[PDB]
Amino acid sequence: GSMDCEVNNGSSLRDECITNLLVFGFLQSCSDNSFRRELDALGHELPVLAPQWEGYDELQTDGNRSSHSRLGRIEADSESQEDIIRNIARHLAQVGDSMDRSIPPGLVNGLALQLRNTSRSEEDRNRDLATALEQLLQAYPRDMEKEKTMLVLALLLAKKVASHTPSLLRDVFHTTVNFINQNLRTYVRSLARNGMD
Repeated sequence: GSMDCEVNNGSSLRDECITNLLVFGFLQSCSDNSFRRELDALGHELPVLAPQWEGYDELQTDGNRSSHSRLGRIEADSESQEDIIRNIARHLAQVGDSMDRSIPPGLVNGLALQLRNTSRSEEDRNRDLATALEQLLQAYPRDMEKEKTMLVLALLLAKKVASHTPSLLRDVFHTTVNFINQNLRTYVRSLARNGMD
């Protein structure tokens, strides 16, 4: 019985390309334009190992070729998963921004002060949100799952600072994509599924 006789092949969930995507879009609308080139540089070092890249051939891939006549009439196709998760993030992330414009009593700042943490961020941040999370959650009954409330918050925290401090993007990007990948990974997939929550 069972399937453990030499044959060890079935499936493997290895599509992080989405997690990173989310944060992009998320942090993309976080402050709208006037800070694009910045994000463009982010993805310039935010790749994904993945099972492979393009070992098949060594030539080109014959892309679209020539200019790109989109006229913004191609972003409303919501056909390719990538196109969906993208439009979904910028959307939910859009609403959150409008409601964020009115940052509460000096909040983002601190988050930016906690995230900032020079190069400690990745670490200082991780233990920052993770600690700040369980902290606020420490009063909020769990039992079910912290993912949602935990991420919804912590996640928002990061993307938040980004708004106040657009010089921590990268740091923020991972903020929502890291703390999760640690264990709540499967959650981010939701970040897109719902756009925000």
